Amino acid sequence: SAQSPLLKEQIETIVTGKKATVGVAVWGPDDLEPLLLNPFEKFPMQSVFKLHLAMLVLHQVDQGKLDLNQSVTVNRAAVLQNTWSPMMKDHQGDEFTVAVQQLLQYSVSHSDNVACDLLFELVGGPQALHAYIQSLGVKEAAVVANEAQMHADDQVQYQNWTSMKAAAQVLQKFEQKKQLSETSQALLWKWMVETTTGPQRLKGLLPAGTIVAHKTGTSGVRAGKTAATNDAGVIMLPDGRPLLVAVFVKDSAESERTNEAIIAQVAQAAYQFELKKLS
Ligand SMILES: *C(=O)N1C[C@H](NOS(=O)(=O)O)CC[C@H]1C(N)=O
Repeated sequence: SAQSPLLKEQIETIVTGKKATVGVAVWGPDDLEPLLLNPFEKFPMQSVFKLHLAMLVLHQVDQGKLDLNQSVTVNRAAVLQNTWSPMMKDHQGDEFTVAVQQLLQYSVSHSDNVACDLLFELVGGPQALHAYIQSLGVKEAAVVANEAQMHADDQVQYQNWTSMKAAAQVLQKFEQKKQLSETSQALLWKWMVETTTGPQRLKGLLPAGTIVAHKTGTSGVRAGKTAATNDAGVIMLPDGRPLLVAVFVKDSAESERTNEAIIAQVAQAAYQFELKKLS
């Protein structure tokens, strides 16, 4: 039993009248196709594309071009300034090197902007990641900018975009374990499960302790609007099977609490739809 009528209707009451454009992808483990909402919109990804980036970094690790214990120079003055980076507060000193593995964990789990931009340097920039996304057979998405360019120009975020179909496909290609070695896959799943970002988004209305591998993303506000409040992830159902849910709240005039509640409510509806199929 795939996407069926009261699921699409619960989603209907969650977004109708909200001053935002809400992208939705729901792919339960018995669905041939994802349920999509606003499938024709281009949703700015913000931090969500650190998942795509990590998959490319770990695929180049799997191909030997890089190594997880390979060191990278982090210079406090050289890197992207005045930005979100737990790495530049965790580590003291004017210059230090960290392993690619810690760059990955910082970018994926802590959504770190400096670590993310250093991984862009090692793989060949946004154009490397744009080619990789296409190489997975995902067409309706684009990546042209890094974190530094997005911080420099707030309109540039709209060109690092994905469609809801493309959001489902990357979540599926991550979840299905076929794009990466077993060691690389297992690190990415760990980083996506162990994040403490966005607790009120996909995890917000799920029972405590529900395993959710997910990547958040959020823009800043401008003139009382938030261009993007996103969360994309894999919910582990009680039988161990995956439920893929992505929600992208675009150009919202609602409060942050409402934007996250929208994400949470969709994830809950998809979740409870799957729970009644079992015990
Ligand atoms: C990611 O979108 N960002 C990095 C950082 N983490 O926020 S997140 O949990 O929504 O991913 C702060 C905001 C944002 C950015 N400006 O880069």
